[PDB]
Amino acid sequence: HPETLVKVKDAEDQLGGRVGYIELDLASGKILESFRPEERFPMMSTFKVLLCGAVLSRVDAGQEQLGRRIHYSQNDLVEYSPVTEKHLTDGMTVGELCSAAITMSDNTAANLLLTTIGGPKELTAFLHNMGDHVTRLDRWEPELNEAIPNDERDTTTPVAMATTLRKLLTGELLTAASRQQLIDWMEADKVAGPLLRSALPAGWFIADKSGASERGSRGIIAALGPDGKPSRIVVIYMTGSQATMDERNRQIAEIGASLIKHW
Ligand SMILES: *[B]([O])([O])[C]([C]C1=[C]C(C([O])=O)=[C][C]=[C]1)[N]C(=O)[C]([N])C1=[C][C]=[C][C]=[C]1
Ligand SMILES: [Ca+2]
Repeated sequence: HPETLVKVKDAEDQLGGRVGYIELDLASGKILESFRPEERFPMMSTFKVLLCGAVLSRVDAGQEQLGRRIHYSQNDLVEYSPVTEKHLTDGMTVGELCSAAITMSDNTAANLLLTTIGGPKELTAFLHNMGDHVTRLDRWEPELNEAIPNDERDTTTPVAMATTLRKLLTGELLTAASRQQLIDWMEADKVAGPLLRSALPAGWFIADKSGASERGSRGIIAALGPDGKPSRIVVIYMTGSQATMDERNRQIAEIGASLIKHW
């Protein structure tokens, strides 16, 4: 419950590796505070929000339909696919795949969606085309979690991710309906309980997306605020440590407690 930047630096002291952090005012885009804002970190599963941003952009362009049903085989399944592995017969709609990728971190869902847009290179092009010249996706799930330092593959920076997330959620890039659908999926996140959500007071809004590598790395991106409306964006990444998952979770939770206390 220290001052937030103090807590972030403390988390890095305890974990080893690097911790990156930024808080943006949602309305203005103003940077409120940051630590290692321009350094690269692996996105891990946080990329799944950007992926669904690209899918929605295609919907807005009349090139995709959220209701379109996709079928796949057992051979398409990769690890960490809790939703898709249950629909080998009936398949899933594009919208259902985005819900699964975002709310359950479903990897096969993400890969199927990557296929719809033309792969990691096209996600990167989508990002470049909306003004993010930093964030890059190079690999599919699960290889994108490899997190080699000093590998620039599959990385973002706290400020690039925060800025891009803000544009996807509030900008004129997506239609109002699509911006709302994206934040709705994030609001319905099911797997980030131990992170920022654990520090969230009653009545607050949060829409988020977490990510993990087996070893060394963790992250979360979020739009949150009091009184049922988001008012800030928070991005936290960690990488390059030997910290346990429990330790990584705890530090993010404590960073969350600090940023709430000192809101
Ligand atoms: B993702 O981080 O690219 C993916 C799926 C995953 C997400 C989350 C989360 O908090 O959203 C937690 C765990 C896994 N990561 C992986 O596929 C990675 N190989 C992995 C798998 C299991 C546990 C840790 C990392
Ligand atoms: Ca340090």
